[PDB]
Amino acid sequence: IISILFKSIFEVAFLLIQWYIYGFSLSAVYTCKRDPCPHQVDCFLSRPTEK
Amino acid sequence: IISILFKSIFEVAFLLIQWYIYGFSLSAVYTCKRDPCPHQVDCFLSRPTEK
Ligand SMILES: CCCCCCCCCCCCCC
Ligand SMILES: CCCCCCCCCCCCCC
Ligand SMILES: CCCCCCCCCCCCCC
Ligand SMILES: CCCCCCCCCCCCCC
Repeated sequence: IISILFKSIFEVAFLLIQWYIYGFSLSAVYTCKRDPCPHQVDCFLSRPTEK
Repeated sequence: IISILFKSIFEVAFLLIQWYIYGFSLSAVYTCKRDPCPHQVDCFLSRPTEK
C-alpha cells in the first residue's frame, strides 16, 4: 500500500511541477529580458508543434 | 530696415527650430523604437563630442 501511495504521490507532484514551470504547450517565439541582452530580444525555438 | 529685420527674423527662426528639433548637444547612445526593428534597439553615433 505504501509503495502504491508513493507512486501516485510522485506522479502527481511531477505533474504539478511541470504545470507550474512550463505548462502543456510551447510557442514559436520567446521574449528575453535578461542581461547582457539589451532591452528585450526575440528568440525562436525548434520543432515546437511536434514537442 | 526691412532687410535687417528679415535677417534677424530668419536667424531667430532657425535657432528656435534647431532648439526644438535637436537641442544643443548629442549623446553617444540612441534608443530606436521604429519598425521593422523589434522592440527597442541601441545605436551608436560617430564623433559626438566634437560635433
Ligand atoms: C519529487 C521531487 C520534489 C522536488 C522538489 C523541488 C521543488 C522545485 C522548486 C520549486 C519552484 C521554486 C521556484 C523558486
Ligand atoms: C484528458 C485531457 C486531454 C486534453 C488536454 C488538453 C490540454 C490543453 C492543450 C491546449 C493546446 C492549445 C494549442 C494552442
Ligand atoms: C525659415 C524656414 C521656415 C520653415 C518652416 C517649416 C517648419 C518646420 C516644421 C515644424 C515642425 C513640424 C513637426 C511636425
Ligand atoms: C552664451 C552661452 C553659451 C553657453 C551655452 C551652453 C549650452 C548648454 C550646453 C550643455 C552641454 C552639456 C554637456 C553634457
